[PDB]
Amino acid sequence: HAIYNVEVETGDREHAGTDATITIRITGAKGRTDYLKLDKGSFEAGSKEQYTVQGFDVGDIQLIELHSDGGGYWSGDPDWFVNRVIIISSTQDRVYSFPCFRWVIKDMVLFPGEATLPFNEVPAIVSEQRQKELEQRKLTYQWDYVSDDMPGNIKAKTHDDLPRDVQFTDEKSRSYQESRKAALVNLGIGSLFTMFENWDSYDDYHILYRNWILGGTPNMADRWHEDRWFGYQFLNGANPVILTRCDALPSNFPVTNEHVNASLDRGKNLDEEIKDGHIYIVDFKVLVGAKSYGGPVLEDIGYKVPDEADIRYCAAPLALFYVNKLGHLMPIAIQINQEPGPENPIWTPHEENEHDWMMAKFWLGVAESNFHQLNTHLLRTHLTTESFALSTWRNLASAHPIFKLLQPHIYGVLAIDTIGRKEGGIVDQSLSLGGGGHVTFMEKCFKEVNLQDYHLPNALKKRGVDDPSKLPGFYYRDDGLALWEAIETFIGEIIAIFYKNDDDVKRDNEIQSWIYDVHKNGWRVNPGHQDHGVPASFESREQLKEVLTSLVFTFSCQHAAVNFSQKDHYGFTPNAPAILRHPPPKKKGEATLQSILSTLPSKSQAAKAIATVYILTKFSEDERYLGNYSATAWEDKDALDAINRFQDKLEDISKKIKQRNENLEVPYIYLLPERIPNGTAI
Ligand SMILES: [Ca+2]
Ligand SMILES: [Ca+2]
Ligand SMILES: [Ca+2]
Ligand SMILES: [Cl-]
Ligand SMILES: [Fe+2]
Repeated sequence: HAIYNVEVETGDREHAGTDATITIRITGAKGRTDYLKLDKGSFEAGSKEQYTVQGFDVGDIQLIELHSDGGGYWSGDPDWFVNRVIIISSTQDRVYSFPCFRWVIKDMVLFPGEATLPFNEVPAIVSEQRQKELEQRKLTYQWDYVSDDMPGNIKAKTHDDLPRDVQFTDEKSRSYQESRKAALVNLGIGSLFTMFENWDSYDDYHILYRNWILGGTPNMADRWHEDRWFGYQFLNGANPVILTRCDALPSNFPVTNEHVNASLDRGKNLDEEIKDGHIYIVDFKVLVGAKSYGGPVLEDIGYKVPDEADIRYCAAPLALFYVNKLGHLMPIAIQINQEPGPENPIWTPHEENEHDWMMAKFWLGVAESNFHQLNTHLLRTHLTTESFALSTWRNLASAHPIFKLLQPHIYGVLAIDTIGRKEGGIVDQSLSLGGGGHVTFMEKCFKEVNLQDYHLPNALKKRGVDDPSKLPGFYYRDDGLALWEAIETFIGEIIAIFYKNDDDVKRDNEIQSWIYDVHKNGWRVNPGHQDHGVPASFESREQLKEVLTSLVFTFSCQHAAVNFSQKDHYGFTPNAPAILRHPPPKKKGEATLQSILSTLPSKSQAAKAIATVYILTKFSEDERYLGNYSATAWEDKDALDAINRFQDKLEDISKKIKQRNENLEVPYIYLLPERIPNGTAI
């Protein structure tokens, strides 16, 4: 016989413990034990428990199987989250270490030692069990679709229908459900306080963030009305993804030197500034044809010739910006809709009537808000990356090194996206496109999505926004690029530990199925779709790196930059309205403060926008931030060294951002590693 010393580490998360009866079967080269009882004492969350069981001597241990009887009549929560099992056999001179970091329901198979690719040499019984795991994953983790024009999501009726490995922790559930209760309370309290106010100035909106715990006053509250800070936010606000270098005006945007000359300040006219690379543009054309709430449909001309019903408007503006001699991005011209003419003219900061320029900025702001929330945030982080999270569960075995790499980063997205698909939520009460056009709009955007868009260096280059001498003070870019490189370096080092060359990439059928599943069933090239840029297979380590870097960066950094920026951005509503209530003007000279206030969001619309931001930006008490791999399943020493390097590099990037920030009038904090969750979980 053999003596086996067995130590089980239980996860610290809530409900991690069990009082199920637990047994363990040990398999090795010589045979296998029966199920042996792990009998005395409790399995509490965070516990490290020791057992000595005796049984057939299996020789060199090859795998183990844990069994839970699923508890008895009184068991509150028999599911048991196991971190690791360590075993010493009295007959083998070594320590077997079995990473888990997954929920044990009834049966769990675990292998000792380092991650392997499916073709690495292992006992046949290990290979058979790997295949059984993958077969089982394909039944639990299934595709489903909002429509032919949306990226694949997880099939699940409600959150509690998700497999436990992909549900929120009980901590995240509490964080989330508690934040909805507080939103409702803060709304009701605020509604009482402001019940009989007549809103008659921009400054009345400050009341609305005042009884909310937001992390501080939105940092644009004192400056939103200055052109300089309006422009700044196209670089450093919630939507830093659409501005591009203008190398020629669009044909439908006929801004002349005479429109903007009073704004230029380096001694050159528009044509020269265009050639000098100091002219930048955003074009919201994708918003043409959008159906806003109450029924208006956006046209190239705006809206046709139409009591207080809830009717909302949006725009498809172009706007032109100029980097002035002090390095500030200045807004210099806005055309509210696509089709130039006397009814859709060009507004500049030199309007005879100052209210007309303000109103033009609000229309540009409403376009941006609906674009940002639906395309930039929801679709391009949450919904699109969700397909890859799902594929990872379907196709990558738990012993696979790239399963182990992705685990900290895919966590959360399935949970929150399933919740969201249930939670007339908001959307609906706080966005002009709420009520159903928001789905059509994301479909519209999805048809253009390409995987190459998720490549940060390439996208910035392509936009022409990557030269700090022509476009200064772009901290999303600077911090983004430093994080991208750190992530890429680390991912490259992981790959090299397990893939020794490109044939290893080609021979790995799991990584091949992983990418193929997204290509075929995830980002489906359907009728009317552009190619989505997802490869059908992998041919090289470098290609494998690029895709994993895109993906990890997007889960963590990109989602953080466009999500957690929302308090500063939307907290003071006039800085970024997401609903407007009247149609654009058809001539100059009509705007007054009063007409402007009746166009801007109402008090409850603005309050419901703040409530949404409060929910979508609440970090949970158990959040893990970028590089914090304390709940990961790695055993390989070289992999742990790579992790060490990555963490020291993030720490260096962190200090550097802090030192940059202390010389900034408005520090840029959303891409600090300690503020970037590993994943998209809210
Ligand atoms: Ca439990
Ligand atoms: Ca004990
Ligand atoms: Ca370490
Ligand atoms: Cl490993
Ligand atoms: Fe989010």
